[PDB]
Amino acid sequence: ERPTFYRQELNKTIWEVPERYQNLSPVGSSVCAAFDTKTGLRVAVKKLSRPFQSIIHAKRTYRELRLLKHMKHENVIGLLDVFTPARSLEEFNDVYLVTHLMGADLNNIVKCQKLTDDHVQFLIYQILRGLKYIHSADIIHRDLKPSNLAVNEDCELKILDFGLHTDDEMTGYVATRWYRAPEIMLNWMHYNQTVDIWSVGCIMAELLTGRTLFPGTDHIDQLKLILRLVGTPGAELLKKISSESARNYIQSLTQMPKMNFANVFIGANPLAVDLLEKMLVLDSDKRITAAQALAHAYFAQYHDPDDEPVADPYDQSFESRDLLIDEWKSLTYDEVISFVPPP
Ligand SMILES: C[C@H](CS(C)(=O)=O)Nc1ncc2cc(Oc3ccc(F)cc3F)c(=O)n(C)c2n1
Repeated sequence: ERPTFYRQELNKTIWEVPERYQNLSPVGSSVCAAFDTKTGLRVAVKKLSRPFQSIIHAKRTYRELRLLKHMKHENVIGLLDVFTPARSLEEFNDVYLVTHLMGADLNNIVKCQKLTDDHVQFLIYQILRGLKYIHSADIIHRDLKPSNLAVNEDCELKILDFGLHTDDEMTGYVATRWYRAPEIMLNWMHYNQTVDIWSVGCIMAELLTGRTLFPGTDHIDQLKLILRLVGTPGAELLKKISSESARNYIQSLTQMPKMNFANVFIGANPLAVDLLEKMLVLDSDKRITAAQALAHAYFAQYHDPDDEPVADPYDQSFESRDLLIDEWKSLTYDEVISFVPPP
């Protein structure tokens, strides 16, 4: 049955959460840290802003809830709890999500400086293990980056924000665009799962060197940095770019050959370099997958084929379905009500 709910103003809104959650303190984007007296765990509790203000919001709310309920994996943010203080569907208008409070994002550990090769192995291994599970369910993260990768004190890693930016926040000299596969940055085509492997490659590079790999001052500048490294596209890839405007623009660019990665990442483990060359491939059909990357020699100390699970089938037929706000709300309510907390 329904626990007692208390109220509290925190992020300029009043948070009505069950009594078990105490010592709520804001931590950013809205999310609060709290202590779960019921489990003894420190938790992150997320309140969604106007979940059913439009069709899009209602759908996105349902999407998020659906994604987090499905995901059960060490390297993927999992749901400890979801609640609403509403007793009926008629009163339903607030959704709260609960997970582990994580110590630090990847940005905070990197801190301009380099990391040891063993550290980089463990961290990239965990992202890839997470990604393989996510991808096995035909879910793409689409926005992998250091601030989306959260870590504990033993350097155990979870992926956040999978499967879920405006026009201006993607503009200029911003970490929001630096990890984006050029196909999706420039809308070249219907994009596949390997957009995420491009992001891993960006992240891995930064971990080895302590520096951003493609720190573009804008979309076009970032593209130039990318083609400098990996070379301009050949005939086969140009055909695959569906946007004619985009195809025509690349075809304006002076041809450049792929660089020597050994000479770019001086001093780095040659297995790292090799792996990097397979991730940072312009044509997305030819990029290495998370499954294949996990069997690469670079991870020989961590790789265990029987300890790298795939996800249960994910039904996302809802994605191409047009419902009314009320209908999205009703679906979301059923998912809240039916949730079963993990052991
Ligand atoms: C990396 C931060 C460091 S700290 C303690 O300084 O804030 N730790 C952390 N730990 C957990 C989260 C969880 C989130 O979103 C959630 C995602 C799912 C959920 F069920 C609940 C959530 F709060 C979410 O956006 N962020 C930014 C989180 N951040």
